[PDB]
Amino acid sequence: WALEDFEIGRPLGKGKFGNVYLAREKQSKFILALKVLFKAQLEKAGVEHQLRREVEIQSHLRHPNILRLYGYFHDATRVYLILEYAPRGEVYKELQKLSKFDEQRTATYITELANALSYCHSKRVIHRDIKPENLLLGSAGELKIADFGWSVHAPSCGTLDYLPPEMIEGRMHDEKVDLWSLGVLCYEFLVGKPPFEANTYQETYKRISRVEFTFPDFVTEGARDLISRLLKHNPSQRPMLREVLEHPWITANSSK
Ligand SMILES: O=C(O)c1ccc(Nc2ncc3c(n2)-c2ccc(Cl)cc2C(c2c(F)cccc2F)=NC3)cc1
Repeated sequence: WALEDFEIGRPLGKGKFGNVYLAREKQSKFILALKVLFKAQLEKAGVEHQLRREVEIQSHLRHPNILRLYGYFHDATRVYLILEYAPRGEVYKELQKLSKFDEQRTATYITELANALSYCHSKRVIHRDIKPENLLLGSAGELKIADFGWSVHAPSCGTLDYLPPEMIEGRMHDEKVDLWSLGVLCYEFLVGKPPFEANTYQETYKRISRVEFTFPDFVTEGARDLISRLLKHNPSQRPMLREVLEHPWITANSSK
């Protein structure tokens, strides 16, 4: 695999630590997304074990709702990451443009996530980094999990918003950590922003540690219940996916 097997299209993103361009595999005209990385910024951060370890995990996962990593290859000074391309764009931007999502749209995204996660929780992998900007949209408008920068094996410093008390209180945690994010996320899908939002890192900790959230009046009781069930402080109180997938509100509003 050489960078000359591909035809770079329009840029879709920037980082940290390279760029993501549209691209067409020359011989098969196969459309995809290609992530670039400079070995320079790589060792300058030393996170090379992660890249190898993250690419490691993602490369061995199969799900309609999990963005696929076909392959990769490095050259003179670059690292190349051959990724599945998501036509409809990023869920984050969408939320930005619409402000929030009606119950039907929210309820379905959750159902798709629940499966993708139910799946990960059986391959013994925990995402832990579920957040809008980690979600993209398939051409059919369906949800796709994109990043694995953290996702680890278990039972086992950035944005504190989607992390549960255990993660934050440096405590011992497991697969139920993702069920807390699903709650937070659900809330954001419906409210327009996270439950434990704060102008300061410090005070978010407090809001999250003490599980302090309230709903806007417009939030329906069907939702409030689910979210509340999902945002239980004690990881054991956190329901299990099946139950989530089979919650009244979920069923009464989902497409799947
Ligand atoms: O603006 C539009 O109209 C638009 C934007 C994007 C798409 N599609 C798309 N499909 C697949 C990927 C990406 N984007 C993508 C794009 C940019 C960047 Cl900075 C990262 C990635 C990723 C990614 C990743 F590796 C880690 C974490 C998150 C990721 F999102 N990986 C594949 C369609 C339309």
